[PDB]
Amino acid sequence: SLQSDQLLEATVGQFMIEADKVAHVQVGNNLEHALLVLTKTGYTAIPVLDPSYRLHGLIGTNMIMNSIFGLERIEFEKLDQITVEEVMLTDIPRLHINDPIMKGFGMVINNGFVCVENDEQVFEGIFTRRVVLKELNKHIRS
Amino acid sequence: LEATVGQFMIEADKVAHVQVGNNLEHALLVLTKTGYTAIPVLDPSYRLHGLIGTNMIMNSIFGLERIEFEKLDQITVEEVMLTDIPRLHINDPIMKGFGMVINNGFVCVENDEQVFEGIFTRRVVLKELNKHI
Repeated sequence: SLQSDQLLEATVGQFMIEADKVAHVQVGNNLEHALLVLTKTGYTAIPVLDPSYRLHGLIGTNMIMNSIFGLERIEFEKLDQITVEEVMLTDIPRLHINDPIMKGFGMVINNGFVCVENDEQVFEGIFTRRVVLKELNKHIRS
Repeated sequence: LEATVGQFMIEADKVAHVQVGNNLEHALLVLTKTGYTAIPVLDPSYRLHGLIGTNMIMNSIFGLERIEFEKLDQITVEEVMLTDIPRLHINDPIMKGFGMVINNGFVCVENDEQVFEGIFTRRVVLKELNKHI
């Protein structure tokens, strides 16, 4: 939809995957629910929102397993005792729909995907390494 | 550009791996402690046999209203690992590796003996594409 000479002036929002196509979980859900959504959907991490649909963090299976790998056994009972808010990653920089695409491009170096929000922290979608690679590979060819 | 995969791959001795014959609980533990979502499975000859991944393991123990963690140390990685994986050579052009990491977090590099040499990752490609543009 965009030619090569338009790519570098686009915004993050024009290439993000929209929120209604991304499974998410809630800060108050337990880890078993998060693990089921991660396993069923097959994502490396999943957005964590509050009830107002606002973005709080990211949770992945490695975070969940780290909290239940116990001394002598896997303590699976803790999946029903710990909430995603206690385990999620919160130290991700925030990315906005109107931010220039290069800001997204730099952020996905260290982060597999970044959740995108608007100016009220409402979750709008995700910006991924694959999105960047898929679009860049199209334009390096041309 | 004119660069090769080998010039930017992460060398094999820097990459976490497990062995054929190891059980899924050990694989899951290595994946968890290292933060990887998939890691190579090697044999005693350092040859690449496949990739074992966190979602692969979880899906194999998705049981009746519960996750069957007790099965993990009784199932070996070779029963669950992905063997239909792309592979690169050290002299492959970087644009060839670029194309292969669109749909793969990383791609393993190996020589003609299938000896594992390293991995070519999305992160390294993006880090270099940052400077090219």
